[PDB]
Amino acid sequence: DSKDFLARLSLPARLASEQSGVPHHLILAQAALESGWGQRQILRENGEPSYNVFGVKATASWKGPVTEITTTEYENGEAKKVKAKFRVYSSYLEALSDYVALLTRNPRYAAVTTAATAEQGAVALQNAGYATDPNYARKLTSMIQQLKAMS
Ligand code: NA
Repeated sequence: DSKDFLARLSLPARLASEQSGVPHHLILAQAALESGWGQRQILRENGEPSYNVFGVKATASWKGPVTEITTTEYENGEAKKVKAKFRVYSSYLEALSDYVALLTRNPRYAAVTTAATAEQGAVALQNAGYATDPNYARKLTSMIQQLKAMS
């Protein structure tokens, strides 16, 4: 949505940035990229938001509410219905806090939480194997530049 995406996520991203040390525009850029500027929603079975902008799956460790999404595979001429549980967050703040908490709790991402710029962080992330793109930093860095042009 035409820069409303920032109006929605900018404050929670900043607060998570300040909690974790992860650069503000990095978080925002990852969200903007992995949700298509927020156009990809993961809604609960009743249409309500999950606020789960990174599409994080729900595990046994997750104690919160969840939503199940049904997709389909046409394999061996059979139509297999597969279900996937996603975390439901209270707010975009909980969503982004859940994300950076993970980052904080794993030394493989030390370089992100002490990065001086967003672009440095995007580089530290690529190293650590995030997204398993070896040219990940570049995808993200263009998005970051686009976020900064807006701020
Ligand atoms: Na944290």
